[PDB]
Amino acid sequence: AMGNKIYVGGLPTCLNQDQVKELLQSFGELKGLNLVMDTNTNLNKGFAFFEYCDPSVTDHAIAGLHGMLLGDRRLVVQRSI
Repeated sequence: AMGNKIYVGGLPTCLNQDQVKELLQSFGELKGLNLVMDTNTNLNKGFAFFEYCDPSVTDHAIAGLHGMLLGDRRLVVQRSI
């Protein structure tokens, strides 16, 4: 039982996953980030899926990360579907 994948539905198309990953890593060590991108435009779909190195960070991360990002743009963070 090692599956604590997180969903962020607040990806700005103005930035790349490298930017968001760094924001996600603010809560803990990132183990993997899947930015769902539109291969036609090379832009983000507006959401991504990630997971920390530690499974316990997940619950702690969502708690603060849900609604955290500079400006009007924000991250909708929750357990991934």
